[PDB]
Amino acid sequence: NPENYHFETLQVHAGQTVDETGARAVPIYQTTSYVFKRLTNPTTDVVDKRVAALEHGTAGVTLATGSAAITAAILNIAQQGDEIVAANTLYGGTYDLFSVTLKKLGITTHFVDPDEPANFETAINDHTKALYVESIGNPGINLVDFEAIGKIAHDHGIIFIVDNTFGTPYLVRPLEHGADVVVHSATKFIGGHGTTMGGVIVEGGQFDWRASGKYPDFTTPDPQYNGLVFADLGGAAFTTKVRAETLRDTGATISPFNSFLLLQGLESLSLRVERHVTNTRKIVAFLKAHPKVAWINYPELEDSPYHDLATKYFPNGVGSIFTLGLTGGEAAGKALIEHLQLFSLLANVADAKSLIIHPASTTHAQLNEQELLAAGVTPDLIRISVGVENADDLIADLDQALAQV
Amino acid sequence: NPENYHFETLQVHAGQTVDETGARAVPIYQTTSYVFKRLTNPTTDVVDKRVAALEHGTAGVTLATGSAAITAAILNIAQQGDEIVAANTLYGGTYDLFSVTLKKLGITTHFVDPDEPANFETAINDHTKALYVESIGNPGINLVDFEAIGKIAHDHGIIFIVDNTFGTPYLVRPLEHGADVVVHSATKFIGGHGTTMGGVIVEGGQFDWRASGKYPDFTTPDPQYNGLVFADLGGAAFTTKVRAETLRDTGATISPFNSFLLLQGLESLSLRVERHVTNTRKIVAFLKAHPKVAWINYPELEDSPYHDLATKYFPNGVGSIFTLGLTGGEAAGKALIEHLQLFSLLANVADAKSLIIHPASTTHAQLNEQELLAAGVTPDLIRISVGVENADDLIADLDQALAQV
Amino acid sequence: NPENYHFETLQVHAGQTVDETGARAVPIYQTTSYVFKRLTNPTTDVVDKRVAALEHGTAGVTLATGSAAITAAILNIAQQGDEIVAANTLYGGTYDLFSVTLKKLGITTHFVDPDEPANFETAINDHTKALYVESIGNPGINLVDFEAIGKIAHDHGIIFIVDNTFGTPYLVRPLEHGADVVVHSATKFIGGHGTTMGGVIVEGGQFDWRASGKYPDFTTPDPQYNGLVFADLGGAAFTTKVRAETLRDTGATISPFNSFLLLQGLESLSLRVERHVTNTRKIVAFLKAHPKVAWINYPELEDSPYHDLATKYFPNGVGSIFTLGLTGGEAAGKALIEHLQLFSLLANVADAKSLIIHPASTTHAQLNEQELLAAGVTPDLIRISVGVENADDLIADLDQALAQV
Amino acid sequence: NPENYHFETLQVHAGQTVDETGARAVPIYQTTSYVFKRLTNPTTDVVDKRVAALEHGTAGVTLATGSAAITAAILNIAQQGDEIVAANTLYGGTYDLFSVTLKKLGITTHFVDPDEPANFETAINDHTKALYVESIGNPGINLVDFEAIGKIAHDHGIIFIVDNTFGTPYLVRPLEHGADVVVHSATKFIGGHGTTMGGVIVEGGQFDWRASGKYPDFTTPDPQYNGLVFADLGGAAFTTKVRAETLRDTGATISPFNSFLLLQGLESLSLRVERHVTNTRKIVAFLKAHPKVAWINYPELEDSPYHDLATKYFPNGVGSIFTLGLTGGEAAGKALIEHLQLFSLLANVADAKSLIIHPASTTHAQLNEQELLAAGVTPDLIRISVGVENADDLIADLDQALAQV
Ligand code: PRO
Ligand code: PRO
Repeated sequence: NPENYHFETLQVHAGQTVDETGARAVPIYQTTSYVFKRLTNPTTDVVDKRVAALEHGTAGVTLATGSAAITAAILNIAQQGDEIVAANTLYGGTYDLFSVTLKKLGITTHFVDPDEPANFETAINDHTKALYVESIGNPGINLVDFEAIGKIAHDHGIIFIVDNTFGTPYLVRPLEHGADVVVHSATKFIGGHGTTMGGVIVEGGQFDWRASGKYPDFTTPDPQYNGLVFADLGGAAFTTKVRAETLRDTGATISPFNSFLLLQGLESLSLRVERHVTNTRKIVAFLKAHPKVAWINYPELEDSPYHDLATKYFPNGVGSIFTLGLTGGEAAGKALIEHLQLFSLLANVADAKSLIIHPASTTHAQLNEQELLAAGVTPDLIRISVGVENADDLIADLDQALAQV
Repeated sequence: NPENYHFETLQVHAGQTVDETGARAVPIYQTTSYVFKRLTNPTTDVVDKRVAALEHGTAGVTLATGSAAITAAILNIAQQGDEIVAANTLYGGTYDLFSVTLKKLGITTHFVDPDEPANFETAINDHTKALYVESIGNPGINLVDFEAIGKIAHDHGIIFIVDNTFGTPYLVRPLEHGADVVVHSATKFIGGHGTTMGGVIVEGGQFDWRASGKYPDFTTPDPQYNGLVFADLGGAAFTTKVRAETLRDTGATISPFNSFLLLQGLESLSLRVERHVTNTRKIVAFLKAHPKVAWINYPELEDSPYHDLATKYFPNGVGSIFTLGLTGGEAAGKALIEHLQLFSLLANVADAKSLIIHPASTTHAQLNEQELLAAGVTPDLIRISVGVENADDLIADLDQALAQV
Repeated sequence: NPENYHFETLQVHAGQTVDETGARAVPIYQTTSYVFKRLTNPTTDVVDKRVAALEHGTAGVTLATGSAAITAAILNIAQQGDEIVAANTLYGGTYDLFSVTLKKLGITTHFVDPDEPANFETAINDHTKALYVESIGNPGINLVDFEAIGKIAHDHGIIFIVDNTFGTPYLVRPLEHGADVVVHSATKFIGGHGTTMGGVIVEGGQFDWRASGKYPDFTTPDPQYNGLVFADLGGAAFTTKVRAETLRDTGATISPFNSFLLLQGLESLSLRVERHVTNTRKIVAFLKAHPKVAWINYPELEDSPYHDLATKYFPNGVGSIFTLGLTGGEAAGKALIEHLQLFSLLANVADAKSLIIHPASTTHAQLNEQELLAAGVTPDLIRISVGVENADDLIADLDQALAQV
Repeated sequence: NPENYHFETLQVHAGQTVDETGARAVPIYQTTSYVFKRLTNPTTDVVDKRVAALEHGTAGVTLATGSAAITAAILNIAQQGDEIVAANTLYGGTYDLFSVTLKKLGITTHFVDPDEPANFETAINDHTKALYVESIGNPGINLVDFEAIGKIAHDHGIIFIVDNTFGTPYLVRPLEHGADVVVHSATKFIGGHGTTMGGVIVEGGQFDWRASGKYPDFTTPDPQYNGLVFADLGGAAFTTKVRAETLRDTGATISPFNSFLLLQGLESLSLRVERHVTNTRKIVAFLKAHPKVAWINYPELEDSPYHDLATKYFPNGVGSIFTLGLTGGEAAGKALIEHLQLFSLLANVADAKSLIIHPASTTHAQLNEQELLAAGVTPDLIRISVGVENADDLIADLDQALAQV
């Protein structure tokens, strides 16, 4: 950011240049190949650089989905015999990736209670290659002490990876709080409209591969690449290795059309996030005062166990996804869904449309109470993802539905 | 809007249904035909209904461009021998349409000073079929008294057409202040990112064709449509006639791809417009106080000749396009452009990126001072279209550029 | 075409160049504007040039639809008080355009029996600005003597316009047989898959505007174009005027997305048309010999009134759209449709999927018998559009359906 | 294929249904989620079913790229400690995948000479989970005895996987000749125009998982899917497991937009492949008679050792990619490229445009001659990918270039 632009200017402009035609919008390079006079796609290139700029990182790379970005970030530093230490409050898709697919390939993940950063240090051994957390947990809506976990990682010479999907770089930039790599499911807030899948890896460029000694593939001349040393790429070491290795081999590439649509959502990102957050604050204030609401999980509430972490790390708010339970338990939460007119029942989050789900009667309908709890779910649990509709319309819809339960 | 929803809910939801797949986003029906078991495209149909709902109209129809939407609106009610009374401050593209293309076809337009609504009535005769104005003039940034012009039209049994491109329905809804038809170049604020062309016509549904008697094509059964009387369609009479006649015959149809991108922009429309407006207020306040600014045309300024109209009709602000002139006149305006690094030099408006133009040295570089004046431009005139970048960055760009002129 | 490339090379390469990125595919320039340093979109520009090259023309211009292309081609040379002489066997949409929309605007069209070229001559007067035909008429599937009609137009110093939608430039190039302008509904064969609307105008560059004297708007310097004389643009005179005038004013622009899809179809154009034709020859042969078929209109049949025109102008065949009647009349035609499993019932032509329609029981169902024959339709008439499925499969579908009729 | 359609009918129709709107083309479901009343995309679903039908398989699944399709097919049946026996004449990208990314994850691949099928049996042990070949090798253009290799695989209770990218289902259907799984880079011929990446996996439904014993993950109830036994899904077992496991976890999903473009290329697939082949036959015949051509690898040549495999398995030809060497060696090859006007210099294959590359002076320019020989490349080797331009134009281009060499 040589120009010292603010967030809103970067989300509209960063990474974008004007080609020979003068086209003011980024052209969609729906091409597979380039005539020899490029390894990367000129549309996706803008996404790489823009998301990196917004996270105050040094370089980025974009993939088909959040899952593919997380997969590539782990495979970039971990192989058979290596280990990861991860928060045990992970999104279900990431937990399945860690506990099934990657485990089958010789990578062991230890899951720890992230409420105490020392739980990470306990699980580190000579095989650990990264610590892994999410900025805002799902479905616990729990926060973590980025700086304390990053210090533990760095004292042991290993990198700290944060999935910032729920936060977006507008609410928190984990690279400035101890993380070395940030990943996103751009499918959520970055795209903004429930249309387009994508994933992004951003590196921060402040991790000394050579001082660490635990990443020899970064410090050793790779004859596959004419003796290139990835650590000599500085702030592009991690993402160039992804590009040159895991992405080259396994091909979870994003379509240029999808990149185009992510660029459009990036140009309005903070405007939408601000309204997501203000809508959520109003909705949470209404629900917390409602006599039929038994509990709410939103870390910005003064009595939340995560309130101090919210004050420290989330000065613009803690996003627009939260959970709650009604005094009528599982039956009331089921009945609430049925009477809502504006909230859509589905399993996704971070649409411009408000969404709601009662996992115990839908996505987790096969599980008993103990199995539900193992997945961080209770029979009364309801998750809400607040959209950018008019907040008074959303509150009236919740108000009338609560009157039915 | 039976449930009585606010603007922001409508921009996210209006016109959109969930089909048999449950898909939460509107599919892109890139199809030319439909198996006989519909007449309209299901993607574009959402645009039709959403923009109509936002203008508090009864029905809408979408076309390839604002130019096409304006052309179809006029041809819907005017043929050889008919007349139109329009403001003489019209956008140049619309002026060329009226004074060249439609004049060749036997439609005569009278251009009157819109500052006094009585000038419209002076030009009305027995062949007049509509009055036509823009919500906010280009490049005069001039306002007009909607309700006074509408009463003149309706006292003479003719409809009032308003191009609301520069306002959007978030800043003014002309159908609530005497207009019968609103047209948009959706290319501008509705799309929001300078990627996608489209035009929209919305009707208000409160014009009595039969009582007027001046539109026999709306009141007479047509054997082409098997005895249909367009006036019997009530709030869909005007747009159905466009669909059934001018659009069917002349084919300025929008791509379903473009409609999909317009829907995306609609879902963030008020969020963007609000930021356009707050950015513009800040920039205008900074320019009003700058020693090298000689004048500024922005109707919200208390000393503007249009300030009363702004307070009457524009309670949320008067948009993000304005003009100014510098103390160094033509040469200073010519020099300012070369020194700006964030604003983009081009002839468009209403992008997410901030734009500027000094017409006398670019688009109008070939005209002498008299020819310039005939086009609404002076040698010193600069036009700015404010984007949604951070306002401090934009003000800093202007400040460092003004320092060099 | 300086290096004298053949049709198949041009459909893959013509108009396409490699930009600074080396992208081998044409990027999609989904942009509304260009930094001032442009009305021509770089994606659509390739369509312009490629279709013009395939028709052996000098310049092209692309619009939203075939209807828009036809409208602009007529408005480009005809205004109020002017006249057109057209075949009375026109596509229905074109008939409606000429007889309703353009008539309302002072352009009079006389419809003459095109079977006799002198019928065009006898309708010419001092107001006539063009002769207009289609290469293959619909629903009659009738051919016309291009060179005879073209000589007539030129002896009177007016242009000859041919709608070559049904032919494509692969089967006939009317600009080589007396036409001055060719228009296409690119929606049909050029796109090839029933997904994408567009229209194209191609000029031949062999008409002497000055020697004619009947087109002063082409030869007088125009002050709103800095004294430009359109005739001085040579083989780009007609399409530049459309671009600078009718298209500029009325805005029937094509989306860059649609242009990109038309380029894809063009790259397979002759391969698909060849198979359309061979499939149709096989199917017509089967139906002509079938005891339940009463008559078939396909001009390549030796007993057709049009066979001589087919041999002269259509050495590669006469397309894939034909009509037929069954011995069981209307009832048998409608039962045929009911029993078919592979043909799709709809009103379109030139999909990759085979299509069929019985107009008297659908698109013309509320019309008596004098009604229909005025529209070239009889109660028994069936129209088939042959796709590129396997010919044996289509014949087996026809055979099993006919067995039940 | 319940009604026994031929290839050309399937490539137009298979997998496609008409929804409630009647839309004749497949809508683009650019959506991330679906309201609960899955997440299989309805656009991509048509690709899955169409490619499976064309390969005469029972089920398919589509991924972001061919690389991702191959990755998922291997991970579907191999984990840490497992082994693959592949031909040593692999596409370079696939060699890198097996030899780098997968080897790091505990999957060992043995590479054997595929000219002798016994070489596959030699390398089989109790860790082997599949045999892997390409239908037409690169860059040797070598063929393999599908039935012989398939018998070895099944004698050992393991599956046989064939990458049919170079063949397409039009030229050979390995599932009918002993293969159990066919993968495609749909980026190449299926897309057809160098615009759109994709990969597809098709299973044949004939492999008895329970009888084999070597795939316990297919026969054991999976608690992650409520006791599902994947083998119980019959001819959907392999691809459902990919969908539910590897693709779920690692997320190399295809964009609905890319699926839409693949559908369009499928509707013309056999038409393009036929022209690719006939062009290549003409070009190879010309090159083989040319005095400056020292050697040509094309399996259909009468002196090719692969001629009998071409006759047995490729009745419609052996594709449009081949290699040759010139009498002037490396310097002559380099010069040929510089003088060609129609062939595009780049590293890809199977565009509609003809493509050419001389690896020794471009992609592998940094390798010495014995590094070259490791990759099956000689200093004189040229690879040509023949497009669908006019064959005489292409022959003329080759002739004038050779004359300067
Ligand atoms: O403003 C927005 O958020 C949308 C995103 C896609 C195009 N415009
Ligand atoms: O026919 C074809 O090959 C192309 C593929 C994309 C659209 N049409």
